Amino acid sequence: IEEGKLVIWINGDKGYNGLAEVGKKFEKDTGIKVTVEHPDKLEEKFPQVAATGDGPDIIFWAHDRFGGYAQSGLLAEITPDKAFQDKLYPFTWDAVRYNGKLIAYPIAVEALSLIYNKDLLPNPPKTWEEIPALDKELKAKGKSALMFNLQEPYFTWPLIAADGGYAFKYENGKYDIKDVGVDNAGAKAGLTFLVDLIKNKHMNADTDYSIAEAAFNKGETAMTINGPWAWSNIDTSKVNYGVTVLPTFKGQPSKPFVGVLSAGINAASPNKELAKEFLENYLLTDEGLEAVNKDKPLGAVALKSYEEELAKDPRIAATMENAQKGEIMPNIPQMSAFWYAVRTAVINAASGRQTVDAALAAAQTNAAADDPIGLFLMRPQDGEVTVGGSIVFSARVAGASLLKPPVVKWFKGKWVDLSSKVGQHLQLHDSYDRASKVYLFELHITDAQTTSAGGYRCEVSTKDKFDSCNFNLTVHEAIGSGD
Ligand SMILES: OC[C@H]1O[C@H](O[C@H]2[C@H](O)[C@@H](O)[C@@H](O[C@H]3[C@H](O)[C@@H](O)[C@@H](O)O[C@@H]3CO)O[C@@H]2CO)[C@H](O)[C@@H](O)[C@@H]1O
Repeated sequence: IEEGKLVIWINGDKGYNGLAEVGKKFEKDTGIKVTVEHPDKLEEKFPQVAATGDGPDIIFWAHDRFGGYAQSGLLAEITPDKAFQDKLYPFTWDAVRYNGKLIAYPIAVEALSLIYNKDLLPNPPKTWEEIPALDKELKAKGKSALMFNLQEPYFTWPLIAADGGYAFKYENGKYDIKDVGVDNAGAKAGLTFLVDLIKNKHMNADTDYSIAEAAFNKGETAMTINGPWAWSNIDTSKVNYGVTVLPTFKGQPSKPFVGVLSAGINAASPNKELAKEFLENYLLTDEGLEAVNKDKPLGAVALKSYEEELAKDPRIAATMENAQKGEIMPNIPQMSAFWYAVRTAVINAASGRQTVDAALAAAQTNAAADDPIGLFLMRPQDGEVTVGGSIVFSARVAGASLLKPPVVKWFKGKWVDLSSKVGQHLQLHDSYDRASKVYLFELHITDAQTTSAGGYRCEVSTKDKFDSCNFNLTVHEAIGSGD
């Protein structure tokens, strides 16, 4: 009763209200309603929901996540005409290329900068090493020098990488997925410096994104480390801030990762054409990007015409100076393993639960680890459902032999093979996508009952290999059934 609908997911720190404004212009022109959501952990949830119908038509994230999604067949291939391709910077298209395919529309280039309060700190430090002394000075005055998010490795990486840390080695035109730079002398020096800041009480291991933002925006701390999306909240506050180059460490620049905010289209969306129309004709226009940017700044936008108009913004200039000193994020599937490993290391080293050496050595091994067997690309995860509701569990498997596909069997408990229970309340659905060479296997549980709850198993086999995983279903009583 709208003409149609598009569902968009974007992270909660981005300009979702501006994006909804572009959506309202789309609706008015087109009759198609646009809903912009920003669920928690959307980037982890997307693979599970992509092909169920609870998936978004469009997903926004930095480009690093998208190679993994593409390996799993989750993203529609983008094949633009030259006319449109030429409107965006080739650099931004490069970020969304995976094994010869464009897998998203690039939106904007982001990097972290040093953001400082000019009334507490007219001249911000040039080196990380000066920060302890600055903080002693500010503490005597009831403030602190620096607060930033210590829970996400994105924010600590620039210091870790400064003297020699790296994610994956790049050479002869490709990333070496096995060659990781997490436990070298450089990374250890950077993480040790961070840990010592915390030991010396210049920072607190528990500081997260909200805490640091509140502290900076209320004038409690002289500096923070953040990206373009944060500037508009600071504008609302009383703070006179600058945006500048990150401090050096051991004489070397901090090396922030460069992220390209990108918009991928769900391969399972029935609305791919509408999604492209929205993205090309509404969002990636001067007027569209202005709406989003005015909500939460995007950085250096991919659209040449508008990037040129904003380039005079000194905040954007500083963003790009930091970006030039840093490294572009890889988009390889292994980046997930890298990020999870480094997150663990920083949190454990910062809190004192592990030594820096132990944290980084473990993270080095974990970031490079492979799936031993190499069948599952995506495993079904624990689920919850209300009594009478429906739930879909999914597995994705990498195809290999053309002649002998992988075969999946689903079980409840030790031995009940669910193909023997297909009926009114259970379905099994298989498909293959030759574009991605990915097999999708689904188990559908409908009219869920208390008895449906418990442990299940998904077994995948080929002529010579086998793997299996377990997952749990929790069945909740409906609200209003009691009392
Ligand atoms: O820490 C665990 C975490 O690792 C992974 O997230 C990384 C992102 O994929 C990556 O893009 C980057 O995220 C930052 C955005 O680019 C930026 O625009 C912004 O919103 O801040 C984000 C950092 O909070 O960095 C992280 C790691 O910090 C992964 O894909 C997640 O599932 C995950 O929970």
